[PDB]
Amino acid sequence: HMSNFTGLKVLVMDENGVSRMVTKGLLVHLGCEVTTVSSNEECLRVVSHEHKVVFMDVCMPGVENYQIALRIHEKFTQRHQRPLLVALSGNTDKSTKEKCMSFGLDGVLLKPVSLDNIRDVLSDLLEPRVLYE
Amino acid sequence: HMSNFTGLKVLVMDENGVSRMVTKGLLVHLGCEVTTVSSNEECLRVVSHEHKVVFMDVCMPGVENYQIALRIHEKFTQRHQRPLLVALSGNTDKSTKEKCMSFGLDGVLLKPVSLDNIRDVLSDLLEPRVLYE
Repeated sequence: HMSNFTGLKVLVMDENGVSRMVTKGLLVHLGCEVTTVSSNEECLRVVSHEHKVVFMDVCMPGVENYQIALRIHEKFTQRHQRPLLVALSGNTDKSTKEKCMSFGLDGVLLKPVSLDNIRDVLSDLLEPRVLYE
Repeated sequence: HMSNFTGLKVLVMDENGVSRMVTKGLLVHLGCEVTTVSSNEECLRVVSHEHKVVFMDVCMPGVENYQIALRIHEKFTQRHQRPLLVALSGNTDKSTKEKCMSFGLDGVLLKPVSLDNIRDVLSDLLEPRVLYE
């Protein structure tokens, strides 16, 4: 497991201030350097290689909120690695999972979020994995 | 599942001709465009963004054969994505797994190899994955 991400450069994209604020607060308690944005256009100019992870809100109906992740893949396709994309939603049913895959999200968090679901995901995403067989 | 990788740009690095030859043959039957090399120095100059996957042999004792994967991570750290690294070994016990992780290998194949273990790995590596929670 992995309990703290002290120094983790992460970005939060959420149109809602409270949600954005809460999310930043949790990440800060875990030791993250959190940059926040509240619009897609803003997310695209701010997101840099500095950011190891981008948590984005996807609670709008359909895939309106997933487009930004595609736009984000386009951008880093400059020298540095594209950041890991994590979606923030009210569900994780097939609906959501399907969308994240086709749209490039690497992980998904169920809302409201807690240190608990945040650690697990950041741990999985950040920790070494090898597909044996 | 995923049965054919027609058009898959892959590279094979193996000092042994037969092993290198066999591996290329299997990948060609699956539809891959296989480039092969037989030395580390050679692997480093040939490996390009063209290559979506690099299968490398790691049967030397210790981690002598894993170094090339580190050297490969260094290189793409230019614009294009680093290729997925797959190790070819005679075992998959903890010994191997530990090494692949610390050295950046994304997957590992047990030798001798077969279309079977090749498909599974390429499928997992290549197919969309999302860490929900």
